Amino acid sequence: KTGHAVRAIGRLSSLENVYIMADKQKNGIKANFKIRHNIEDGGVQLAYHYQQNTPIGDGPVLLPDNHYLSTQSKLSKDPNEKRDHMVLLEFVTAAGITLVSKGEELFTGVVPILVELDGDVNGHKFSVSGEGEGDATYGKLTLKFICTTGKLPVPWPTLVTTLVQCFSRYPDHMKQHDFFKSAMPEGYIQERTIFFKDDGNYKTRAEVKFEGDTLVNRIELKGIDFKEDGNILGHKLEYNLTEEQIAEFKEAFSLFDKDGDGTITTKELGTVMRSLGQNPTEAELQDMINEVDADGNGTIDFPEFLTMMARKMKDTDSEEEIREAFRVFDKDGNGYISAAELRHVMTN
Ligand SMILES: [Ca+2]
Ligand SMILES: [Ca+2]
Ligand SMILES: [Ca+2]
Repeated sequence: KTGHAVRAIGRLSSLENVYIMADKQKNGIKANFKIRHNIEDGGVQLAYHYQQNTPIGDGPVLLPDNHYLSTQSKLSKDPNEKRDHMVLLEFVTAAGITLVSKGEELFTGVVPILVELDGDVNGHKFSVSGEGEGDATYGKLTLKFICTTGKLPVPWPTLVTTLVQCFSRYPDHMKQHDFFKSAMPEGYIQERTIFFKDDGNYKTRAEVKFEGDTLVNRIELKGIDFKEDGNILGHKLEYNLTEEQIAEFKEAFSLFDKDGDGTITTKELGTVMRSLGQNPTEAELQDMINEVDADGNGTIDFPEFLTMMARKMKDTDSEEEIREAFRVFDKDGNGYISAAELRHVMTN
């Protein structure tokens, strides 16, 4: 059962959020991050994102310290809709900094959203159209997307990140780091390249601005070098918790929180890893905690620990990640794990 504990450490060693830095050369920001698409019959497809945003207007913008965005997405179907479509529910929150603009005032209530995409992937063209609402106070998006060209030639999940980060909920201690809203109403250019592992890549250019009362995302997408047999063109990707597991998670939370005060410190996280033959520094342990530390108080409470495990249970890991999760039990590293190599890890 305490396999839960090993992947917790794997997750805390991973980088799963949307990382933002100021553009140190000009107004704007850069971002990079990783998406895991679950392959239908098991496996994972990874997509590496590299992102640049630049104001359209001349006025000043907020250039943030490094921090990140954290995401929850639910994709569904509308049972009374016959066109190729996607209903999306999304929560996005900023974090990563422990312990303001004009355009920010445009986001205090529910804002209507229009989304317009023209795409071309390996010569298969398509258009997508989206409408819905954004609630920045809760980092909440609700949208319906329609493929207006008939059938979509790529899986819907691969488009999500392309199809309005000015709707992120920035916590009160981080308001001065919201580049996205400060760029409004005139808005910003958002550019990405997206690299599907062992496959093609998408390139995207988007204009994000207010047109009247409406926040508009207008996008061009060109995709090349895809395999007609790969997970994208071949439509191999999945479309989208028991309180039994919540019991299994609080029990795995106790293994770290040895003094049971409801929170995990760098002190306690260090103990567990050292009993698994690792030796992380104080700076590493703070960085590990900071990746899943929603409130920025430097400790992982149980809400914060749940979110990370719900997300980790949602996503299949790659082989390079299961490899390392495997070589924690196999001490001699021979391919076959002995029931003695288990007990060592177990006791610890
Ligand atoms: Ca504790
Ligand atoms: Ca916390
Ligand atoms: Ca062995």
